[PDB]
Parts: sequence; structure tokens; C-alpha cells
Amino acid sequence: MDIKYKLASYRICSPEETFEKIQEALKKIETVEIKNIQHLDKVNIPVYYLKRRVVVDGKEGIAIHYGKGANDIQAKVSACMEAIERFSASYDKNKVKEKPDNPINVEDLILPQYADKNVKEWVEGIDIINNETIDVPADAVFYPTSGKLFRGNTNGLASGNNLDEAILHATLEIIERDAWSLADLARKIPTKINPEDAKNPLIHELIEKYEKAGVKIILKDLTSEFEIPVVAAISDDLSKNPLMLCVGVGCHLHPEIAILRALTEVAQSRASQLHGKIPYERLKRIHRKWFEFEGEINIADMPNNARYDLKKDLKFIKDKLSEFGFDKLIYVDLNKVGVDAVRVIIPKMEVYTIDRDRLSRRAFERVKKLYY
Ligand SMILES: Nc1ncnc2c1ncn2[C@@H]1O[C@H](COP(=O)(O)OP(=O)(O)OP(=O)(O)O)[C@@H](O)[C@H]1O
Repeated sequence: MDIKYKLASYRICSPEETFEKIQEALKKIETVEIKNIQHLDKVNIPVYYLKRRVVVDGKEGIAIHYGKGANDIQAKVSACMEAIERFSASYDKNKVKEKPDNPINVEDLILPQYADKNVKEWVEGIDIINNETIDVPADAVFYPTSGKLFRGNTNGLASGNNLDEAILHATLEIIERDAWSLADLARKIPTKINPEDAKNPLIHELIEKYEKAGVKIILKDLTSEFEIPVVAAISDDLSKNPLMLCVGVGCHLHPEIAILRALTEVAQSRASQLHGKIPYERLKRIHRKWFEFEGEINIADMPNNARYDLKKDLKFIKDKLSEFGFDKLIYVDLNKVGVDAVRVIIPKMEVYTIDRDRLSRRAFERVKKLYY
């Protein structure tokens, strides 16, 4: 049991501690400014940004990274670790191989129609389900990319206090996007979550902050086959302020953490929007799918498989993925500035919600089993 589940984080140490440990990497990534932007939105949910110096081609400028959380420290750490994760993903001429000994079938990654399957640059990764090395396309690992195999994305990029922690987060993200992808294909999302029985009072606190600012919040269950809670927080802003509909999605072994991460996601999208009208018929479509519901469950009804131990958590996931024919769980260590940072790749997991050009022929069948 190496996980401190205090308040709203599920990490090996407190966010305060993490913030302390990362100061040097913060200087290495060239951070200019770390600003709280909680009071940009009427909801008063902690959201931060980090700006950092970045040179593209020859032109220097600024890159921004947001962070979210149920308290200030979490959100500040979140923006920092978000920034480190991104910096660490750049492209590393020393991690690339040209004649791979063990190349993955690129087809398994789910390829767009325009995919250049003639992959020149590979990267050695570790399949932790099969305890083997496996070579994966650089396009699947780094960000940003040329986009030859597929359009570059950040799905599966995570940083963390140690490697396992980074791996767990990235795995939960992959699961989240896969489940959301299936949700995107469903005609209706029928099951509402009633959060009243939450042991963690931060859930009630976050709903209230939404209600008091005139934002209705509805929680929907998007959990897939793996019994790893995936939750959508659907927000409708009925105030004078210019935002309306949001939707943020959270995933975790603990259903309550999934819920919190969904709530804080909405918070982050709102603030990043604010740092800057749906036609009837579309609104009607959105109402029927995202707002209406058939059934309602309690948090108590949802699976909870968190064992508050990284090894036990990963074991559970590895086994669950494996059980359901998702037979590889691949990571690539992307540490650059002395903080843990990974790419996780789980072949066959959908990414459609992030890249509409990528959808496998298995998605339909999975949608029918899970929904109708
Ligand atoms: N307390 C923490 N300790 C170590 N790493 C953290 C901590 N909080 C966040 N991170 C890392 O920073 C990155 C951003 O985390 P966060 O949960 O805010 O965003 P996310 O889950 O990527 O969702 P989104 O970016 O869509 O808002 C992730 O790589 C995460 O693992």
C-alpha cells in the first residue's frame, strides 16, 4: 500500500511534496509563469496554467499548459506535471531504431485511411503484460510528429512521481478515451449516476460550486468491459455568462476519483475557454443522448477495484486487458529532465473521440454489447 489517497489525489506522495521535488525540472523546461486562474470563472474551482519558452524552427515564443484539481496545490502540480509530460515527449533522435528486430503490426494501432504504413522510425518499448520488448512507430510515441502514420496525439502521455505511477495514469487515460469513443458511437447514454452516497465530500463540494453558479451537472456512466469506472460530467451553464454546454470525462479504478476527475475536467475546459449557441435539432440530439436517461445508479453500484497499491492496481489492469484480448500493454520511458514521463500504448484501444479518422471494425460490436 504505497498510495496516499488523501483528499482528491491518488499518488505515492502529497502534491505539495511533488511540487517541491520538481523545481529543477521546472527551470530546465524554461517555465516563465505559474498563475492561478480560478477567479476567471464564476465556478471557483482551482485551475492553473504554466507558460514556458519554446523554440520552433527559429522563431521563439510561449507554450501554455493548464492544470485542474479540487484544491490549489493539486491544480498547480497538475499544470507543472502537464508541462513536464509535454516537454518530455518532443522527439529523441537517440531513442529511434531503423531496422526493428521486433516490430508491432502497425495495423493493431487502428490506422486512418491515409496512413503511411511504411514506417521508417521505430522506438523500443516494453510490453508489461508479456514481459517483452516490442518496437513501436515513433509516430505512436512522440508528440508533435510529422503525422505520416497518423496524426500526432497526446493520448497515453503521462508524467508522475515514479514510472509505475506515470504508467498507471497513462493506462487510465487510454481506457478513458477508448470508453468515450464507444460512447460517441452509441445512440443514447442511458445510465445516470446519483452521487449522493459519495464517501469523499469533495464530490458534493464540486457539484455545489457548479449549482451555485447556475451550472447544472449530470453524471453518466461510460464504464466499459474492464470494470474500470469511466464517468462523464455533463454541464449546462444557464447563467448570463457566455459558456453553455461542456462535458468532461474521468477514468479511475476508484469510481469517486473518476467522478472528481470528470468534474475538474469541466472546470479546466471552462477556464481555458474563458481565457479567450447550438442550433435546435443538434441541441435536441445532444439532449436525447447526453441529458435524458433510462436508469440511474448510485456510486455504491459501481465497481471499485483500487487497492491503493501501484503494483496491485497495474496487475489488476494488466489482467483485465489480457482477459478481454487486449494482449499488450506497452510503455516507453520518456524521462528527459529527471521526472518520470511515459508513453503508454495499448493496441486495439479506440482513439476515435480524439481523432475521428481512427476507428476500428471492432468498435461497433463493443458498442452493441455495452449499450444497444
Ligand atoms: N499529484 C501529482 N503527482 C504527479 N503527477 C501528477 C499529479 N497530478 C497530475 N500529474 C500529472 O500531470 C499530468 C496532468 O494531470 P491531470 O490529471 O491534471 O490531467 P489529465 O489527467 O492529463 O487530464 P487533462 O489534461 O485532460 O485535463 C498527468 O501526466 C499526470 O499524471
